[PDB]
Amino acid sequence: AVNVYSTSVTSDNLSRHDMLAWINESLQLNLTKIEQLCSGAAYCQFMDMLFPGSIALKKVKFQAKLEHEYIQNFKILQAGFKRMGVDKIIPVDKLVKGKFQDNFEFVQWFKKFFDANYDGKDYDPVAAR
Amino acid sequence: SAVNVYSTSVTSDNLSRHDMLAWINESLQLNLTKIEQLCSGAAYCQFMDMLFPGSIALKKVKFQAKLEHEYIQNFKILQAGFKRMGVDKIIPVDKLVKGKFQDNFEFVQWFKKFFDANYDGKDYDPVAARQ
Repeated sequence: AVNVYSTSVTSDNLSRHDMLAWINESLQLNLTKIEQLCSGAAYCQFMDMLFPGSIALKKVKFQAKLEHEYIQNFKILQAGFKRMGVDKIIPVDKLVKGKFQDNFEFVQWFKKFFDANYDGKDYDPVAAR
Repeated sequence: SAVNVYSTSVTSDNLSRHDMLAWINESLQLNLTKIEQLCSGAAYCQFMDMLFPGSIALKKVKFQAKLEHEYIQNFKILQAGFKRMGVDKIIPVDKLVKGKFQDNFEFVQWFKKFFDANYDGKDYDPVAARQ
């Protein structure tokens, strides 16, 4: 993977509205709040899109409702990060609590990471699920 | 009294977000970068002062508002202006002050149409007004 740091030159940050548009349009989802990224499932799917085979897709819990399930999804994501040489520590313990500030900070970074690595490949996120 | 604007009124075309910010910024001499920043209610209050001088308690508007409760105070000033001028529009204050884009964009589209139906072309110095 191409790593993204606080010192990297990136595009402007997105509003919460435009960030949710990116997630929902790219993955054919229906999130209404950034806090919902606490489940880790969308991140797992974006890793599948970026680097097919990096993520254990069959193990991701796409309808997770409980914190321990969120943690399972994030452990899948961490394993994908390790596989791809991603030098970002994921603050899993914080994210899964569903607080806006922590989740918004991480998604801003993740979108920059995504944009640095996406090759434009076609992807059917419904078919993938 | 104000000319009211409804979904059935014939109006100008809607503006893009960038064109809407340019209107607010140029007219009030502000530097907003996002539609969501209209959550503070201050720009709407000043527009009412421009449209109908004396309609708004201008001295009570919080132009440097940073916290939600101050946003609500500005919107209550606006609601009082609307009542004074016979404006029939319900302001969705709770939705606006949270900075939600869709709600703020929908409201400002209406507000610009309302403004254009009512503006008489008077001179207005928005900086001098805020001082």
